[PDB]
Amino acid sequence: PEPWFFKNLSRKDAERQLLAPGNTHGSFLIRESESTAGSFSLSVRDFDQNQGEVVKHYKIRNLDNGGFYISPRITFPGLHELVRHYTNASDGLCTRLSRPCQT
Amino acid sequence: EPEPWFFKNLSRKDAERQLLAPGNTHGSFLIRESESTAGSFSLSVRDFDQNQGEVVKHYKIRNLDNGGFYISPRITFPGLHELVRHYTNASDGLCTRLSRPCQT
Repeated sequence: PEPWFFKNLSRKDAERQLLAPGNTHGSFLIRESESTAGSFSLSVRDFDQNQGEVVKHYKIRNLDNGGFYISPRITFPGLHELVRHYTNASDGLCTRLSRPCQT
Repeated sequence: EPEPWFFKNLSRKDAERQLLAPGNTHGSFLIRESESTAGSFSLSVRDFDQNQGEVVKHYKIRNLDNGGFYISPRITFPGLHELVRHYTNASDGLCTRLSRPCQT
């Protein structure tokens, strides 16, 4: 039910995908960790200097009550709330989440 | 001392890491030799595979006994430079044409 969720994607694949045409900085995705079902990671397209398109990755960590967080400073009931929060504020992220990875 | 496009101690894996790092665009490239077989070269070029996304294609550079190289049996060159020259100017069957060497 979410356009930015991929799951059966690898770190290297998140980038092959994210760095590909149709994506811009702010482009992002959340995926299922292959060795830890139920734990997730957020990957986002970022562009830096004397370099350019760079894909940044953040571990979404699981709470003991269900829930997630990248930064202990704020938690979210679900991935949905995490994505709503980050699109509306970078809040420690290389940048604000813009559109989902183009498939 | 090799040319800017040629990388000395480079594996396929490390070659890939180089090209996928920031700075490189499609057509960005490098030629490298085989770590376990002397005189065998390969071309690695940053590009994009529909149904995969951004990838590094690897082309096998074959040898003409007694002088010469070729990736395609339809086109041979007397030197590796003429190979890199041709492909910079004419994609000629590769993903696209070689542009700038892999910046590290």
